[PDB]
Order: sequence, then C-alpha cells, then structure tokens
Amino acid sequence: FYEIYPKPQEISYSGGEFQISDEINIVYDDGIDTYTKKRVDEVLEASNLEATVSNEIVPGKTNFLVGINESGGVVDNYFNKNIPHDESFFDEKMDANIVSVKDGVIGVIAEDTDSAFYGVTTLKHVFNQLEEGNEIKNFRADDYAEVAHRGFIEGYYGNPWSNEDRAELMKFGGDYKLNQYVFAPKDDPYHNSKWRDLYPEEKLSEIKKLAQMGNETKNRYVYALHPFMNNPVRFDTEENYQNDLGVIKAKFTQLLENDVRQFAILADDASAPAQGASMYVKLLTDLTRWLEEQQSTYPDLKTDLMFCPSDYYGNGSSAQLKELNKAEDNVSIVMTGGRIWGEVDENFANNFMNNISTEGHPGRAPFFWINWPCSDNSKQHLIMGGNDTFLHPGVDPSKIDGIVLNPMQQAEANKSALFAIADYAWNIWDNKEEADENWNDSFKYMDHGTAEETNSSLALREISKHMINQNMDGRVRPLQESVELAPKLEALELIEEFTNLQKAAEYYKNNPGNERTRDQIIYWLNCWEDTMDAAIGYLKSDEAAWANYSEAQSAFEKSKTYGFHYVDHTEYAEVGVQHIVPFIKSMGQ
Ligand SMILES: [Ca+2]
Ligand SMILES: [Ca+2]
Ligand SMILES: [Ca+2]
Repeated sequence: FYEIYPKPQEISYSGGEFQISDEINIVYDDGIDTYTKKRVDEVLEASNLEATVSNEIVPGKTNFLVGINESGGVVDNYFNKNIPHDESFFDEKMDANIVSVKDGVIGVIAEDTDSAFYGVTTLKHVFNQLEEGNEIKNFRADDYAEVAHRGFIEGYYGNPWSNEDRAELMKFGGDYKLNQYVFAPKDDPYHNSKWRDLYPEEKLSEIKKLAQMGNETKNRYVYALHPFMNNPVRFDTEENYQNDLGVIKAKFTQLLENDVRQFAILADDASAPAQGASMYVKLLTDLTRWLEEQQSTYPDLKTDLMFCPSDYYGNGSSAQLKELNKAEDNVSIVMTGGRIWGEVDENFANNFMNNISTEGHPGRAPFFWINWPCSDNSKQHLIMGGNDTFLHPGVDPSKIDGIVLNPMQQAEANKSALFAIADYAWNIWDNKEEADENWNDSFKYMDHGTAEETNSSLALREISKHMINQNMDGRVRPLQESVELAPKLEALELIEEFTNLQKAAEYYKNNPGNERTRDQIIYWLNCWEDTMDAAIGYLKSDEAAWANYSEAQSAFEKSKTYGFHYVDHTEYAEVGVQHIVPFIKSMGQ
C-alpha cells in the first residue's frame, strides 16, 4: 500500500502489478491545461521515462491518460468503457477525480483541469514509491475534496516572506492539493494605504512571478485588496461609487494582465459604508459581474471572493454578518472561530450558520481564518504542532466553506502545518489518531518531500516534539509539548533523554534534507545545544556536583543569545518553553 497525502477518499487495490515501459504514450483531452501537462512531463522525467503525446491508445506499452469528464475526448471515452463510475460523482463531489492504474494503463479523469492536476499529483507521490524498477501496483482511487478552499495567508504581524519564500510555500502546497495562497503582506501599501494606486513595473513583475508559480502549482495566488480603510470606496453618490468601482477594476485589470486569477476583499478595522453593511454586498455583486465578464479574455479566472468582515471574531449574530450573508454564493465570509484564536469547530460553525441566516437567505458555512501556527503572540517560539486542537477531527464538512492558515514569519518552518491543513481540508480527519499520524508523517515531507523516513526527518520530528507550546494566556487553548518526556520529568535515563535531543538538533543542523529550512531555524538549533547542556549538567549534579552545576548555569545563559530580526527589534530563540525550561529552573535551585 502506497502512502498518499492527502488521504484519498476511497482507494482499493485489486491484486496485480506491472512494470511501466521505458517509453510512455500520453493521451490528453481538450481542456487539460499546460500546467498539468508540464507536471506530467516532470513526473515521467524524474522516473527516467521517455514519453510521447498522441491522440490514441497505443497497445504494447504503458499508456498515460489525463482527461476531463464529459469532454468527449479519448480519455473521457476510455474511462466510460473501461472504468465504471456514476456520472453524478463529478456533480456531487468537489475536485472529483478518479486515478486508475491497471495492467498497462495509468489514467486520471477529473471534472476540470485543476482536479486533473490533483490526480496527477497523487501519481507523483506514487511514482516516488515505486519498487523493483518501475513496478506499480494496480489500484483505483475515487477522490474529492470535502472543503472547496484550502491554503494559507500571509496575514500575521511579522517580517514578510521573501519572494523566494512565497514561491517555495506554493510549491510545497502544490504537492498536497492546496488551492490558495492569500497575499496580504502588511508592508505592501498597494493593497491598502495605496489601494487606488497601480503598481510600478518592477514590483508588478514580482507579482507576475508569484501569480505564475501560483498557476504552475495550482496553489493559486489570491490578491487581497482592502479598499475600505484608507480613502475608501464611496457610497455617498452613484457618481462617486461608479468611479471607485472603476478604480478597483483598474487595479484588478493590471493584475489580470500579470497572470493573477483570484481576488479577495478585506474590510476589517474600518467603518462600513454609509447605510452600513448592505453596501458591501452591492460592491461584491458588481465585482462578481465584472469578473464574469473578464472570463472571456481570461478563462482560468476564478470568481470566488473571500470577504473579511470587521467582526471576524464574532458568532454570526451581528447585523453586519446577516447583511453579508445575503450575498451571492460565490462570496465567502471569513471568521476566526468565535474569538481571535479560534478553531475549526463544528459547534461554532453550526451556530454561525443558524445565527447569520435571515428570511429568504439561509446562513452559509463560515470560511475559517485560523491563527495557527501563527506565532506573532509567541515570537521566540516555533509552533511545530497542534494539528487536532485547531483542526477538529470529525467536523461535518458541509459546515466548512474554506480554511486558510495564518502561519509563522519563518516561511520554511510552516511546512508541517501546511501538510496538516492540506490533508484535513481535503479529507476531514476521522479522529485524533489520524491527526497524530499526519503530524508524524509531516516531517518526512517537510524535510525531503517523500514518504521515505530519513535520519534528518527523524531528527526534525524529535526536536519538534518539544517546540509546540505557545506560552500564551487562555486566549488560545495551550498546545501540549514534551508529552512523553513530561511524566519522566515529574537521572541517567534523563541524560539519555537529553543527549538524544542534543544529537537530533546537531544532526539536523549538520545534515538537513532542506538547507533553506535549516538556515531559517538556525537560532532554535543552536538554542537546543545550550539548552541541552544546561539540563545535562544539572542532572550530573563533591567537586563534580559543583562543576556540573556551574557549567549548566553558563550554558543556559548562552541559550538565550540566538537572535533574529522581528520587524523593529530582536527576538531570541527559545525551545522547550513548557516543561524543559521550567525543569532546568526547578533543578536550578
Ligand atoms: Ca464519464
Ligand atoms: Ca463537482
Ligand atoms: Ca538506556
């Protein structure tokens, strides 16, 4: 059995297997975009396979078929004839795709080219687990997403991700079927304090590169505009309004011309228009009409519109939310789970749907903005877990419109959490066990992007077990770290425990699967050595009970010396805040 993330909705292996031939025949249907074809080329190339595109199934070699349901193409036809399914499948499930591997034929059929890309991405992961010279097991996956909108947002308080960081995060998410990177960096004025202003050319070309990466990975770049805080859209006259709408179209047109294909509207921390929240709906509908018109020129453009209201922390009862709920179905209402540090929670979600509803307007499910693994209230820490705290196992997916994570300023460190959201949002975790398994596997993928366990992934997981707690008050549920060590803490066994951690941090520092990652978390890896020295000494503790005590004191102090820039000051890395650091102090005296 292959390890596949996110977990396929359904997968069965009828026995049997086959060797994939050195030369591959590829068939495509009309509608398969260049990005899907490119991914296919990349997948075969990396397996050292040679491929030719044709318009027919070629007997006596492995066939690779990627197609669209109801396209009337060869692939569409083959699946009808050979791979039994119900047509209603593609209507009733989102991002619906079937992956079929049987006796020489490798096929994907999807409702659209995006979901075709998802199916091919499943095969990418399968091709990284091939045995005995490209031997692949017969299987069928009938797959679909339970949450339509899945990804992450640069919306924290901290240093922006670098342009390279952003590309890297979209690449990562692009391997796990995420479909949104929401661009909202606070240091870009063009999205807020200069929202009316067009980008100059050199900045525009950087956006272009982000949008492009977004399209190539399907981890689509979403440009978020806030036109309500600073010289806002005017609703005092029709004249003013039409002018202002026109400024938005001008902003969006420039971005459309530079490969941007999805938008979002922010409205937090600002007054509503004169007359209140009903005017948002007016604006969103008009924008939607425009976007629809833009699809003639730009067919891949999404009309889905996320709207961040000024009471995202609310329960859905407010008058503003009720008004917004009267918007059309392409509008999503962003909430943080009933308080700032809220969670993907069935109770919250169901109440929100009851509370926001009005006569003639049933309450839509909330679109969650989750402040996890967000560390802007925990700046010294990495938050390397918390899966099931923030992404509750068992939540009825009809109560979730979307999920995007608000992560850490250190771009690379967020990969474990991206891997959580990707799996969960695609296939709701059944239970805590599934959440924990995801967490466990995440480090393999974070470290080197495959199901293979390496020493580096082992070591990264090991230190991460102790870097989870946020050391915050009760505004957020506390995340539990050092779960196995903490009982033991409540001596020579303990030296084993601590030297084991010291070696894992050292090993990871010296031999990371990903050098970008290691460089970004170097502060914590160095902090670990000193932290482990501090504790180790004390545990050793007549001449030697002084010495191993006094070594420790010095190490602990050195452990607080590893600083990185945080916006306008320096922060110092800290590891094992929950149990390890207190224990060093408890032993201290
Ligand atoms: Ca069909
Ligand atoms: Ca569908
Ligand atoms: Ca032992």
